[PDB]
Amino acid sequence: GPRRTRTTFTSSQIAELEQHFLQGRYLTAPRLADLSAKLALGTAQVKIWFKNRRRRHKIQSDQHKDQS
DNA sequence: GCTCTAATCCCCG
DNA sequence: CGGGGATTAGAGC
Repeated sequence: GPRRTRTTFTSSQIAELEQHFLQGRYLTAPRLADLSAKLALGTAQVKIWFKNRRRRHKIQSDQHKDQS
């Protein structure tokens, strides 16, 4: 990683990220360009957030597995 | 340095 | 090409 954490989030980036996510729950170039302009963050951080969001979701649900 | 955890390097499909 | 499993490495305490 030659220079990780070239960015640091806040509640305002999570507020954008989540509200433009709702309109396209998977990334593409257009989803990623549009969020990059609005958050005022690189297109690489948008990917890295969508990825981190799925991991946080499915981690917390696996810790709450059930059975029948 | 431990801790927080978003970011990093290889794989899945 | 992004999801993403498992681990690395910078921001904060």
